[PDB]
Amino acid sequence: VLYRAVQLLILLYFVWYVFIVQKSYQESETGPESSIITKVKGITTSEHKVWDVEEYVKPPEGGSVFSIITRVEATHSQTQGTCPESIRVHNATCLSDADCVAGELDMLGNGLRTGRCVPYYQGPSKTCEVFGWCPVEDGASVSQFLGTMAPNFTILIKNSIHYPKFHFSKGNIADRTDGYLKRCTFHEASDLYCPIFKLGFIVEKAGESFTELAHKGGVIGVIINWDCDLDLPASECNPKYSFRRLDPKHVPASSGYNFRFAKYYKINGTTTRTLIKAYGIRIDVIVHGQAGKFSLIPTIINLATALTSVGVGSFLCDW
Amino acid sequence: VLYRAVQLLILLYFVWYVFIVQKSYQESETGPESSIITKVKGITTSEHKVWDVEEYVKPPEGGSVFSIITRVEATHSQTQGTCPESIRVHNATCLSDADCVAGELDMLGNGLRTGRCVPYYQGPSKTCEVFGWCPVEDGASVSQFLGTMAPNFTILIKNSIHYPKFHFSKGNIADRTDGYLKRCTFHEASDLYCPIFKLGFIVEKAGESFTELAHKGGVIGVIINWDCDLDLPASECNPKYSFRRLDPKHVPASSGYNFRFAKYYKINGTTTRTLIKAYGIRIDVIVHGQAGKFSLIPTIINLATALTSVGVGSFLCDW
Amino acid sequence: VLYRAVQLLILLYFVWYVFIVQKSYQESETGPESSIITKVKGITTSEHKVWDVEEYVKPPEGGSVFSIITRVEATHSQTQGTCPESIRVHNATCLSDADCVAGELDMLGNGLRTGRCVPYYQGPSKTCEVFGWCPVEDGASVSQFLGTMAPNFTILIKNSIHYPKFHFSKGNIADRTDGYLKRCTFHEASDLYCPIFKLGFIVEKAGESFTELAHKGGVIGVIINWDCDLDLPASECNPKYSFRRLDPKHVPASSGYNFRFAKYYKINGTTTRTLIKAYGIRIDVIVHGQAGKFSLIPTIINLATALTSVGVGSFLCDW
Ligand SMILES: Nc1ncnc2c1ncn2[C@@H]1O[C@H](COP(=O)(O)OP(=O)(O)OP(=O)(O)O)[C@@H](O)[C@H]1O
Ligand SMILES: Nc1ncnc2c1ncn2[C@@H]1O[C@H](COP(=O)(O)OP(=O)(O)OP(=O)(O)O)[C@@H](O)[C@H]1O
Ligand SMILES: Nc1ncnc2c1ncn2[C@@H]1O[C@H](COP(=O)(O)OP(=O)(O)OP(=O)(O)O)[C@@H](O)[C@H]1O
Ligand SMILES: *[C@@H]1O[C@H](CO)[C@@H](O)[C@H](O)[C@H]1NC(C)=O
Ligand SMILES: *[C@@H]1O[C@H](CO)[C@@H](O)[C@H](O)[C@H]1NC(C)=O
Ligand SMILES: *[C@@H]1O[C@H](CO)[C@@H](O)[C@H](O)[C@H]1NC(C)=O
Ligand SMILES: *[C@@H]1O[C@H](CO)[C@@H](O)[C@H](O)[C@H]1NC(C)=O
Ligand SMILES: *[C@@H]1O[C@H](CO)[C@@H](O)[C@H](O)[C@H]1NC(C)=O
Ligand SMILES: *[C@@H]1O[C@H](CO)[C@@H](O)[C@H](O)[C@H]1NC(C)=O
Repeated sequence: VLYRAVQLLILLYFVWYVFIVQKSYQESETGPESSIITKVKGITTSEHKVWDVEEYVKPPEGGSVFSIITRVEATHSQTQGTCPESIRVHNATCLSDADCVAGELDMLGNGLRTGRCVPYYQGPSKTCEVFGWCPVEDGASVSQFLGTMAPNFTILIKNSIHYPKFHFSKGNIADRTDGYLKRCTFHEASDLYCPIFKLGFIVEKAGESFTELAHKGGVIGVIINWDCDLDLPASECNPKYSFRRLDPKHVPASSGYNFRFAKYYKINGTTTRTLIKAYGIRIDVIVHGQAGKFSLIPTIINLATALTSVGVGSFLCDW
Repeated sequence: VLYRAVQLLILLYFVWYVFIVQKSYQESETGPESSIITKVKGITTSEHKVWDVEEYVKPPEGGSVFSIITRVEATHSQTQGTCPESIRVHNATCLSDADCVAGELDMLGNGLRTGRCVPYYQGPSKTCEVFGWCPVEDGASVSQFLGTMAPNFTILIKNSIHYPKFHFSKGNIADRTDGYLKRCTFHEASDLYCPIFKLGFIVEKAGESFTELAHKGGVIGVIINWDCDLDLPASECNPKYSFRRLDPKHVPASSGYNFRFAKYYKINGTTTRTLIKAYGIRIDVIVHGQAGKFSLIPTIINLATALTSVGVGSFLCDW
Repeated sequence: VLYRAVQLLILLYFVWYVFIVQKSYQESETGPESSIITKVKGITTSEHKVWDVEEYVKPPEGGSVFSIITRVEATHSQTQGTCPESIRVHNATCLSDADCVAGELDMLGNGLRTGRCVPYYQGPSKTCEVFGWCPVEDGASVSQFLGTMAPNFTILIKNSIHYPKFHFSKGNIADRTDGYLKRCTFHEASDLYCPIFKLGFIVEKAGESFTELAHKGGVIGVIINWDCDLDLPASECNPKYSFRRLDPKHVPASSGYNFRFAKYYKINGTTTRTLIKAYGIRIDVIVHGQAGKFSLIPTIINLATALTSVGVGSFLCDW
């Protein structure tokens, strides 16, 4: 009697919870192979200047990680030569030539001290003279904002995962002969397979301000989750998109994202460059995937564990 | 009697299957630390032009992901200025100046509309005038094929994995004083430790056409699997190379791989650029590794589980 | 009696080892989401030349993988044209025009053979003439060492991990209003949250020589481990930094790390370039993370397994 009832209870528990909920009856491959091919579109304008994708999207190869430049501090006509050192560099400020010694090379400085003391770019102060790429950015840079139309920029993310154990492959764009991808807007439900995202949409879904992230910069992750149950039709294994900032926002020291790159020229045989400090939004496309398909081995093993505890549950009910 | 036979059967099952097949007696580290150092070699020629690795391999730092450019659509002598808008842009075509309004900036366009209507690059049509990088690519581009000798290109992939738990490190190139790496060709068996692959070989092993992948572009994965059994000599833990396309081929919208980059110049003090749209093959080197080494803890734990079910198997044989 | 003692022993074993040591009572997420924002600082000087971060740090976007150039072999004034082929290329050396045939394009060569035989850059030898980027590097390159002050370079690594299951996020820089990050030096204990590392410090902690790694090049991994116990205060989940070389050092063929990039100019309307072969140290920032937080489900399941073997341990003590 109670032995039979205990049998029924222990069985029901095992069957239902373990198999139907923990999916103990399926072999699982956590971590697929993914390809991410990103393409940004959108043009923005500064003072008498039109910026295109080639200028703000760095790197340009169209991969999982890329930065959209929203603000630049550019120093033009830089050449090897002597110029006053940045006033922000330690021991820069000087009152006479005796206050600067020749040959010091601060790692945080902008060149090799010449031993002299020259007037600063903006008087009346004076700073130690250095040899290097001149003029220095902190005395000759001009700032441009090119993120006025960045929220209207778009980012097509092409993702294709693979499960080698299960030989399953699925992408995030459907095979449609119509011009869907040319006239579609991503939606979690209606347009899940239109992976074209507005930058403003991504920023909002991450709960951030576009003014703050366009001024200081930062990193937003585009997370794609493929939680696939391969015992069901492939129409069931769809992408899940999540947008969240990956860099700190409450920490003033670690908040922001900027980098420096230069464009090199040759004017009258002399190598000149334009140094650009770029504050922008780094977009990181993170792809997570877990797939499970029914296999007889896990089934038999976990059924054996189920019968095993059924037994002990019965013998303790006696004991 | 039958209790003894049941004991023998249950034991044999546990010992053989669990330990000898599931490797329950080994602690396993899934996912090593890998370094991938790729170097492409090969020169290809266009009309009165020889292309080298620096031109087609982008990025050039020699990492796990890189693109080999097989076809380019290059627009030369681009400068900020006014030019007819691409006829492919919406609302571009115009019949009089009244049909174009000043100040509109389409994100999918190529600049800021001037309010005028000018003759197109190829008559007799007319398109709205825009300010931006001019002339636009869709009216001044010239196409070059530089993949004629890409199948003969070679890709040296240097891989070195590490298992921190097991303090095991192995690379895919052997310590040989002879000039093996200068005269060797990869083979799955005879030359497994000559990781120099022809691009045509990679493309064929992926089951793709080099004409199709040289015209549209795409992504091929070079997957290296290190399934190491560290209870055996290190000579046993070798790489396994797999080649397969990672981007869709049956989906016209998501099929292909292209990117745009530019070369910037300064002619008479004016910043001019050459815009290049590059169709190429992206090579992705994916490294998978699983290692196991015998440990006493898993051994004792799984032996305890083995004896545990031996028991229940015996008590149910009674019951 | 002995049944009671056996009960006590089996229980103590299960409780202590399994829960208190194996953490069977916690759900665990292996592998977080991490953002790495690297910024190198430091200037180095060659013969009448000051190198800055923009010149040696490639790529410059500030990511997990980047290379610091310590030595360059630069070939200047390269243009499409005819020049002697490198003597190191097979079948290059020639004694008369009949020894070179027109049209051959060696993949390991530097251009298309013209059919002629011209004097080499350094006599008295002669080599087959080729068309391509000329002059070739092996006959016109000049070597510069720019790693004299690389050990004094610094690398700020900003890391922020996330556990989506546990909704936990922590970074490696603390929220301090003082100028700590401007005056701090990393220390495993006192300054764990000052993620600014000297390159020499990284190289030493990897057990390498800076002379050897500055001459040949190589790859050093900066591994950050976040082993977090989320049942404890967040002040307990701190980073663990490990430095180790990822590329082989005992294998002459696979030892080193170099890449080629070029700077393109236009002199008198002709596209000229400077080809640079860069030997440098590739810094790879690898982030590992494992987190566990107490959950009732694993607790009940593993407690059931504990009682299960307690039983069998008891029935075998009888049997
Ligand atoms: N960032 C984007 N926003 C909106 N639409 C895009 C974006 N990137 C690409 N597309 C469109 O979606 C399709 C996929 O782009 P893809 O690069 O594969 O083809 P394409 O037509 O060669 O690209 P392009 O638009 O540069 O010519 C193309 O039709 C393209 O116009
Ligand atoms: N893509 C490739 N195909 C064939 N052989 C290669 C390739 N890349 C490198 N090698 C050869 O294999 C060895 C490894 O190249 P590595 O870059 O480590 O040394 P290297 O001699 O300095 O390279 P390089 O050939 O540019 O001088 C070198 O001898 C090089 O000639
Ligand atoms: N490699 C480095 N070595 C030492 N200090 C650094 C390094 N990189 C950045 N810092 C300092 O630590 C802080 C973090 O740098 P971050 O780029 O976030 O801000 P920043 O002040 O805009 O950088 P920058 O120093 O280029 O102006 C800044 O105060 C910066 O001066
Ligand atoms: C440079 O800085 C140090 C430390 O503050 C200071 O002692 C020294 O006097 C400074 N240099 C000169 C020439 O004043
Ligand atoms: C995109 O542009 C429209 C105007 O065409 C504007 O209303 C909208 O706010 C823009 N998107 C932003 C800024 O999020
Ligand atoms: C621009 O496109 C819209 C939508 O097709 C159309 O209504 C409008 O008339 C077009 N512009 C002009 C000036 O025709
Ligand atoms: C490589 O070149 C040879 C001729 O030297 C040619 O026969 C072969 O087909 C090429 N490889 C390709 C195109 O796969
Ligand atoms: C080119 O190399 C091959 C192989 O060594 C050799 O047989 C041939 O004679 C060489 N070319 C000439 C013209 O000598
Ligand atoms: C950094 O510079 C100091 C001198 O200012 C020198 O003593 C030290 O050795 C350098 N770091 C190196 C080379 O590791």
